[PDB]
Amino acid sequence: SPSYTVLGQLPDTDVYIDIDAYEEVKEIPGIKIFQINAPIYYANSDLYSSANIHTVILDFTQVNFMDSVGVKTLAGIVKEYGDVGIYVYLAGCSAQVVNDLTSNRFFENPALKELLFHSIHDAVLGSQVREA
Repeated sequence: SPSYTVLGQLPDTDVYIDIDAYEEVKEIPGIKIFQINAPIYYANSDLYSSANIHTVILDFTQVNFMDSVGVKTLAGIVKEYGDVGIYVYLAGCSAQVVNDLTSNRFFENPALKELLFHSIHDAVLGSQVREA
């Protein structure tokens, strides 16, 4: 899909890249890592289309800002996975993106600040142990 890319881990490293870019790159069981490549309502439309995972990690490294519609869309993804016990983490948001999330009430509940990680690897380590 052009709107997201599934990422895997280069074995025994903290490097995460397109699963199809290199043969030995491998997804981590229990985690889905998607890099956002277009505004989130495109990826969200893909999500709806295909619809044992404990965590979904969204890599925001390509995202430069978010609009109000995008924030509402993301808040619904996080809510709906959370309602079945699956955490959605946001990896690599810039300070501007977090400002946009904040302005659009994504953190009305401050607990949602615990979904932010600087890197994909930090989010993978953060998924190991947490309130179930």
